[PDB]
Amino acid sequence: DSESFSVLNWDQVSRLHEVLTEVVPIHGRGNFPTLEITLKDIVQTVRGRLEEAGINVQDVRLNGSAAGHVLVKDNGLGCKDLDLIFHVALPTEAEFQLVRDVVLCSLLNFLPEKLKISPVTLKEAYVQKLVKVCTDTDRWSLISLSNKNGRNVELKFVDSIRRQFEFSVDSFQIILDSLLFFYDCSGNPISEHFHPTVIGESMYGDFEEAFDHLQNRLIATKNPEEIRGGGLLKYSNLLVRDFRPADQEEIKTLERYMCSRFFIDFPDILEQQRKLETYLQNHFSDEERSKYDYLMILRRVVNESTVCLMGHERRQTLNLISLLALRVLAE
Ligand SMILES: [Cl-]
Repeated sequence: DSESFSVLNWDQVSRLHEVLTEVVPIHGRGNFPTLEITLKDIVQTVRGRLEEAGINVQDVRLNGSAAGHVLVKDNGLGCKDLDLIFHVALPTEAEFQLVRDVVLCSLLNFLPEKLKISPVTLKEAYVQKLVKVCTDTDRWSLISLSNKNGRNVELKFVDSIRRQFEFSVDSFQIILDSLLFFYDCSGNPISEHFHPTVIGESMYGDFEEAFDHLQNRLIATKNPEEIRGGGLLKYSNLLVRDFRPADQEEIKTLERYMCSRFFIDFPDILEQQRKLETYLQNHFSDEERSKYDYLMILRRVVNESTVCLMGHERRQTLNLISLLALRVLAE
């Protein structure tokens, strides 16, 4: 109900406007130039061309750390990743290809003025990753832009997705539809005296409770059973950023559960290595000290919250953590 929603104030709406209008460079591989895009322009292009092609855009939302930064300035979670969500129905395969073609066309809008241009070519030049699932329980397409700039622009087109786990401070989404309608129809720039009503939502459950957690830098969750192997990595990211567990005397039980879930999802040691290496690159680029501190946090949780039955997995994972941290110190 309304307990998960909240109305943004001018301070939050203003920072939302800066995030959507910030010029973000998108690195181009090869002879391709860097695209200077804004979240506002790419949303308007994608949503316009989607609805023009028969795909109704139910709503557009800002997700991730950016949504947290709009609610609380400099909360400690950073502002690298710009995550966008497009609630669109994807019944058949043709809708999935249409979503890709519209995104690649949106990149063509920012391409300045000799190169060969095509959908296959634009994907190679600017799309960092493109994952796609198409089952009865999950139907969503994700397109990420090149992150050699340092920032991660993710375009997530969700039809239906079973709820993913995140802590309170990472569960904020900002519905942009009222502000996008304002961008198209306003004759004056957005101001304190004239600005639309922007709504934020916490997928955690209670906005005020989650908002208080972000204001006091607290680690909390109400659905621990939905935690999978990645939960240990999200929890360690909050710890390295000076977020304290909001419920002491309970974190020991939660840390043990997160280590067990980590080992169940990643039994192979070579699988844990590739998961950490890609995690250290997509979260702590140009932050070698943060790479070391994150691994040392991860070592402390694994060393103190792994049961006696899994001593093999504990020693094996602790050794991998040390060798990854040693390679950071070796450079
Ligand atoms: Cl998880």
